[PDB]
Amino acid sequence: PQITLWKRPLVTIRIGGQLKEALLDTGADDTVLEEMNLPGRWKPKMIGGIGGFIKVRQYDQIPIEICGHKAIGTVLVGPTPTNVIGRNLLTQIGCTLNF
Amino acid sequence: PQITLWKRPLVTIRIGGQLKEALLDTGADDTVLEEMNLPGRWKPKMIGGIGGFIKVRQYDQIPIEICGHKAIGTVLVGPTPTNVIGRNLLTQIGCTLNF
Ligand SMILES: CC(C)CN(C[C@@H](O)[C@H](Cc1ccccc1)NC(=O)O[C@H]1CO[C@H]2OCC[C@H]21)S(=O)(=O)c1ccc(N)cc1
Repeated sequence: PQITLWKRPLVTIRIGGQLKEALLDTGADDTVLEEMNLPGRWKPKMIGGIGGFIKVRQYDQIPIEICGHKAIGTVLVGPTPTNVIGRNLLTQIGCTLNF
Repeated sequence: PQITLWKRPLVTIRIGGQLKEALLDTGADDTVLEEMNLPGRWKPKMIGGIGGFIKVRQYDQIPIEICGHKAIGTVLVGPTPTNVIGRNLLTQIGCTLNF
């Protein structure tokens, strides 16, 4: 799709059979989801955003379907204000910025 | 142009007499720039992201040039780790997401 920016670029994602809304976030290097359960091993990690640093759980090789497009990659889970899809997965789905 | 997301979408902006590098950030509602002593009135605001909130000064109707494109609108100034061009100005320069 082509998505304009007069509204937040929120899209439905499917992850682990669950449907969630997430924000396409070109200013995020990483994909960060709000607290949820995911299977398998994870590693503790820390990440910084505008307001400082948080702890997250880093899960590798997770499938997410983003607006029907398939990705498999790293997903960080922790106290983000909102689910964000970052460039690690935006690149997988062929997302670009155009003007 | 088209900007892929293999690396951060950093572009050149001008505000005035200051040229700075800023992210084209679809996850940012409003543009937030690092500390600068702009002329005119402003209002205090607090904005939130990963890690919590920061305090910023909201300046309105500021002309910025982004990759040679004209924009004018709100600019929040405060101690952000990274300059971001948010949706308020991205729309003005014709920026969409495409996949
Ligand atoms: C978390 C989002 C809903 C909102 N943010 C925009 C977001 O693009 C920031 C923009 C950003 C970028 C760098 C540093 C601070 C903030 N990125 C970010 O937090 O990314 C984190 C996840 O991947 C990592 O890569 C970058 C930092 C990590 S935000 O910076 O907090 C923000 C909030 C309000 C406005 N008006 C402007 C910006």
